[PDB]
Amino acid sequence: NPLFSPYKMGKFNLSHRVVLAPMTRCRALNNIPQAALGEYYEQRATAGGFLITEGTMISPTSAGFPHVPGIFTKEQVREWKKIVDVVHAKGAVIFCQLWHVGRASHEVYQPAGAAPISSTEKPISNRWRILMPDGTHGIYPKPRAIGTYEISQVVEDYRRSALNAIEAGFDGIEIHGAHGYLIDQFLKDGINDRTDEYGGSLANRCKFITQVVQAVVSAIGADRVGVRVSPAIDHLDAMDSNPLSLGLAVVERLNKIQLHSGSKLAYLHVTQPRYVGSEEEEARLMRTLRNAYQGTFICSGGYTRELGIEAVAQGDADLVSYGRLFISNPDLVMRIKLNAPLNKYNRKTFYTQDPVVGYTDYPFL
Ligand SMILES: NC(=O)C1=CN([C@@H]2O[C@H](COP(=O)(O)OP(=O)(O)OC[C@H]3O[C@@H](n4cnc5c(N)ncnc54)[C@H](OP(=O)(O)O)[C@@H]3O)[C@@H](O)[C@H]2O)CCC1
Ligand SMILES: NC(=O)C1=CN([C@@H]2O[C@H](COP(=O)(O)OP(=O)(O)OC[C@H]3O[C@@H](n4cnc5c(N)ncnc54)[C@H](OP(=O)(O)O)[C@@H]3O)[C@@H](O)[C@H]2O)CCC1
Ligand SMILES: Cc1cc2nc3c(=O)[nH]c(=O)nc-3n(C[C@H](O)[C@H](O)[C@H](O)COP(=O)(O)O)c2cc1C
Repeated sequence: NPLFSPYKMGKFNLSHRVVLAPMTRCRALNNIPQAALGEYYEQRATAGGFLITEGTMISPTSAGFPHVPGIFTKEQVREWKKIVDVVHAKGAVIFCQLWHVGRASHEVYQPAGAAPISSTEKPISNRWRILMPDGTHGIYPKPRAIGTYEISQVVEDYRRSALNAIEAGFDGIEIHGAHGYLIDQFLKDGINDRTDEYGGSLANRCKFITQVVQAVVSAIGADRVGVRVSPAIDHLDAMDSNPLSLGLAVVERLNKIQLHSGSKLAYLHVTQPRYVGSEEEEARLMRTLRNAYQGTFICSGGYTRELGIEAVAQGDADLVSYGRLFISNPDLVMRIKLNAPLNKYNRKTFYTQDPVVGYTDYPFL
């Protein structure tokens, strides 16, 4: 089973290639990491396995889900340290995903009920609704378009949060540049209607992600920085007219950062769409991004045991991250190794607040 051949991801000797994908679960009440998160990540940690946390706030304006953890305060750092410690005690590597939602927010999630920020004033359409704190679904509002100075202050929020993650003991951070969130609102030409230096051409649309990655690289070192993108995922009305071209343009900037800095990033992590031909066209897009990128490639999106084995065997990825199956299978790594049955997951408790129910009570083998 090639998922169980070891992989050297920079300094890290991973014993297998099954990665915990970042998953928002909304148990970090009032944005403070809770003891429940420690139990949840501990359950999933394995010796030599790699875990990526749920998206974590970089500032007070960065959230668009309830009870998502932050890492922008020293209080949040103290609580994250306890979780990192239990994960490291099991021999796992753990990165903190840094997440800003941009326009995918609501007055209820913003300080003083202010408008969310974006590259544009265009809102997400009414075909998508936002989960509210009371469990109902609400309307995405019109965001405020930010200027070049405010962009630099958002970049500084990423930098400070990356420093805080390292203070908490994380092995590194992942930049969430996917799924229609802030960075993707600058990348995708279906959203970014700017006429300044952050809009228009591929180079201008890639400016923001380049600036974010450069700032965190210069703060903590390229080896402790991964980057996640999703050029062909259309979530939250975030489409590009040419996803393969956009993806390659991002890869070009990442390769250039590495050459200029003198060091490789930890990895490029790409989520692909899954449609139920499209599967071959999408596989060729993924393989082309992998081939173009100078370093470690993590694939994600709809992977199963069989598809993960194929991705590694065929050279299409170095590591394979799993989301939904890892929600319901704390021992997913072992189940994949043994080709054991998998527990069904309960979508109704993906984003609820109970510290146990639908969170840590899915059974082991
Ligand atoms: N912070 C973030 O970055 C967030 C990322 N998210 C991403 O947003 C997108 C939309 O998420 P979703 O929960 O609204 O939809 P999705 O998980 O893709 O499934 C939509 C329907 O298609 C079903 N589906 C069963 N397999 C498949 C399959 N391979 N492919 C796409 N659909 C499938 C799927 O069945 P499940 O209940 O999950 O079994 C579901 O009923 C996804 O790409 C998701 O990964 C969630 C929100 C937080
Ligand atoms: N061990 C598992 O089953 C796992 C499922 N997983 C996912 O967990 C989620 C929860 O499962 P669910 O029962 O709540 O939803 P679903 O799998 O879509 O099936 C709903 C009902 O339709 C039934 N069903 C099933 N396949 C059919 C069919 N081809 N035609 C018609 N009816 C069908 C199915 O019967 P089974 O329990 O599978 O025997 C079930 O009663 C699903 O998204 C599932 O994809 C994770 C992987 C392992
Ligand atoms: C409940 C849930 C929450 C998620 N939260 C995040 C998130 O915080 N950050 C992110 O980059 N992706 C997030 N994702 C996307 C997953 O990381 C991953 O790409 C997707 O689940 C992989 O597909 P799979 O579920 O078929 O393995 C989330 C997915 C789900 C289902």
